[PDB]
Amino acid sequence: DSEMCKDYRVLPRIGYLCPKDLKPVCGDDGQTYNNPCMLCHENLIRQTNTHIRSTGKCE
Repeated sequence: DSEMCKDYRVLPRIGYLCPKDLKPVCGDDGQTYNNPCMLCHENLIRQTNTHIRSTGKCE
């Protein structure tokens, strides 16, 4: 969850760092992010501090 973004960093050459395990998470904003770390990634561009609503893709 954003709790991981509480202390993360992203540069032009480093970019974002996420695991290779694909884990579908649900977004509390009514959205879904394939990989969990990819959630903070889409949050880095939106900058809305989205958190995981539930494990797995939203249903």
